[PDB]
Amino acid sequence: FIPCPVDTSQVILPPHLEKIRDRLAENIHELWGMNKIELGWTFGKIRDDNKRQHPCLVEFSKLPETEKNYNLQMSTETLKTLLALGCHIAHVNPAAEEDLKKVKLPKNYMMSNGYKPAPLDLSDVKLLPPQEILVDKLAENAHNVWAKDRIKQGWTYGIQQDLKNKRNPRLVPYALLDERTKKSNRDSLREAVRTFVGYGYNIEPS
Repeated sequence: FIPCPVDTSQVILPPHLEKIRDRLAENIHELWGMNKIELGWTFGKIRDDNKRQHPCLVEFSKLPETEKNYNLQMSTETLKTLLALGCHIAHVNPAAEEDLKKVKLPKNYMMSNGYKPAPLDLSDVKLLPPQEILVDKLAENAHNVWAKDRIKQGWTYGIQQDLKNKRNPRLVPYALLDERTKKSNRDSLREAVRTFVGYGYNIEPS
């Protein structure tokens, strides 16, 4: 009895948002790597879950084509969702990108491949109240997107136990979701909106 997500099928990403979509996908990967490393994950030729090695702890260009199409897609779907909800996105700050800097991480983050994540320094960016509302909307809708896929793939609500045989206790309406599970992907969609403001774009609600 989970809601339906918003329709982004007939939404075409306007070519003036192609660049910023590539920026978000780049930073999404940088944030992913930093978080993995801070959980102790190292690089390995192949991913071992006991050894905490992963092949994707690598520079973005060298990322396999399968993953880049998943990074760019999730970023493209974020933008497509913003358009469908009634938001208007415009570039209002050519100057602002020049004021953008990547964080310099210490040496312990660098791996054997020589890759060191360099995420954007978005601490100075502070969101506006209606923008912070918009981050909740994208979070709730990303959930309905995710739940729609898993249900189509044959997943059901399972009790608090999580079962590989296609049962997940997170398959509940969003209002019923645990507050701890909300923050994980809500903090990830909050940095995405900061990237837009950071590159000088303005996300105006409806």
